[PDB]
Amino acid sequence: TVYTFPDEFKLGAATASYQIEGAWDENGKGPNIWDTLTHEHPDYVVDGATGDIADDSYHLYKEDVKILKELGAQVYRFSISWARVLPEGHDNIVNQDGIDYYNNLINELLANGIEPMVTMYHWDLPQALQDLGGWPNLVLAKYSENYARVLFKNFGDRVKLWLTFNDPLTFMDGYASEIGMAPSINTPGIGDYLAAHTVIHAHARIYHLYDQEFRAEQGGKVGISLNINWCEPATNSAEDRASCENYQQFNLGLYAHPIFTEEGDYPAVLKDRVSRNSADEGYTDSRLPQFTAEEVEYIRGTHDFLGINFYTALLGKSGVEGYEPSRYRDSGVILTQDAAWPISASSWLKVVPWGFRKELNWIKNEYNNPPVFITENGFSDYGGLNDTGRVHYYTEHLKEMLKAIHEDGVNVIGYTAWSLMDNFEWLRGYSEKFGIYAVDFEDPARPRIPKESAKVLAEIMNTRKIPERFRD
Ligand SMILES: OC[C@H]1O[C@@H](OCCN2CCN(CCCN3c4ccccc4C=Cc4ccccc43)CC2)[C@H](O)[C@@H](O)[C@@H]1O
Ligand SMILES: C1=Cc2ccccc2Nc2ccccc21
Ligand SMILES: [Cl-]
Ligand SMILES: [Cl-]
Ligand code: NA
Repeated sequence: TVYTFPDEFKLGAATASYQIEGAWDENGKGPNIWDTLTHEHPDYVVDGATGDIADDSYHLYKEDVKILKELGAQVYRFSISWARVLPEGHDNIVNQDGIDYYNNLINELLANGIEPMVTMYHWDLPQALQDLGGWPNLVLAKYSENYARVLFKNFGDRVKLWLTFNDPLTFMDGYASEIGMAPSINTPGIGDYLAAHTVIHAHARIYHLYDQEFRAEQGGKVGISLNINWCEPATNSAEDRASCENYQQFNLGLYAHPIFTEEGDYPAVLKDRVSRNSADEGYTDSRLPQFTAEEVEYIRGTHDFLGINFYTALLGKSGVEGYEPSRYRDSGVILTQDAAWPISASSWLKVVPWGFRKELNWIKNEYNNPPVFITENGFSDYGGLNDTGRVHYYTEHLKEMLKAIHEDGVNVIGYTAWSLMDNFEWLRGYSEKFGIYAVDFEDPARPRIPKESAKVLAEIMNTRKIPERFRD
């Protein structure tokens, strides 16, 4: 039983637009902040790589569907490129080519028995909106509503699973470093919090829009995908446990407390630590923006499920470190990783499968067991088809998730592996491989070929259980 997926549980794979599509300026698509980063700052990216072509999924989407069908995916999670649909960011111009592309992909999926799950925003802000300041500028919340209206109107007759945002915890960091994630702006501890505030407002507007203009007719579900690492106390002390709770609240709670709790608002520890630090540093005003009571009420409850992106764990101990100002410093935890944990091709990603179970329990207890869809989980190597590390990563994480479901009563409702194929890995370019299908980026045809992990995942999806040879 503990090794069998619940009957209604949905299994599949995931991608993101800038990581796979290419066709960056084709057929009316406008420029986004990743076009800007990779074109103007190739020194920020391994090998000076760009997403100009990537997997060429703009042209090769039928090949993506073919491999999803081979895999036996029930659901395909992909994102829509805002600037492909609204090249100016604002909703004055709708690019028919973009509408046609996503309709073509959606229709191809449905014709092959695969359910689309659509992420509205996976990091590729139109440059015209970044030029207003991007996410720190609250005017983007209304622009995001207008973008979502276009998506619901055009695609919502066939798409019933939506994520507003993918991982704002990471993309807010684009406002916390001059050399980091797009748009690579150095306002740590100030502009990143403003970005979060706008994103939360935007999410809430999109959810209310769906309620008001679309839900009765379309009958779908709207969530948000949040990334979170497990944070294990470095020692069993109360003080180290406190630091791990700080981590959860500063990383997951930042977004989930306003939306998924009955109280709403930011977590108290976030408000209080930033208020105190801001006062101590001489600011008249806290660096953390505030919600009014009306806004707290508007934002809370804006969810039909919680998307979780889970990759790894950290150790947390009591203390403070980091630059002043920064969210890491504000969070009041000292973070490390255990040298004993298996490594990957990514410095940040260690293999800690039991952390996944711990995290799912933390979520269950904090948010009253919301339906959880695992929207990303995966592993990096530098290449190769005999990807035993990736196979072990998946089988262990799926086992731990299944224990969370069956032994712990966590309401996990689906899982999409990250990623369907090797793709443009942001600042890491093509140097880190997260796919279950390999892609030859030196071959203009970009063939997708299955790794051992794709074969094992196909076996899991077909049999609906963990094969015996991978059990404890
Ligand atoms: O990357 C795979 C997938 O990630 C996913 O983000 C979700 C996963 N992202 C979240 C953002 N994350 C940043 C991690 C910070 N990182 C460092 C920060 C600053 C300096 C140096 C560092 C080096 C090592 C570190 C060690 C310990 C902690 C943090 C470290 C990369 C993984 C994403 O949604 C997919 O699009 C993507 O393909
Ligand atoms: C991020 C900020 C830090 C600031 C100050 C002390 C320790 C830090 N932790 C880090 C270790 C390695 C890379 C980046 C880090
Ligand atoms: Cl201990
Ligand atoms: Cl066997
Ligand atoms: Na339209």
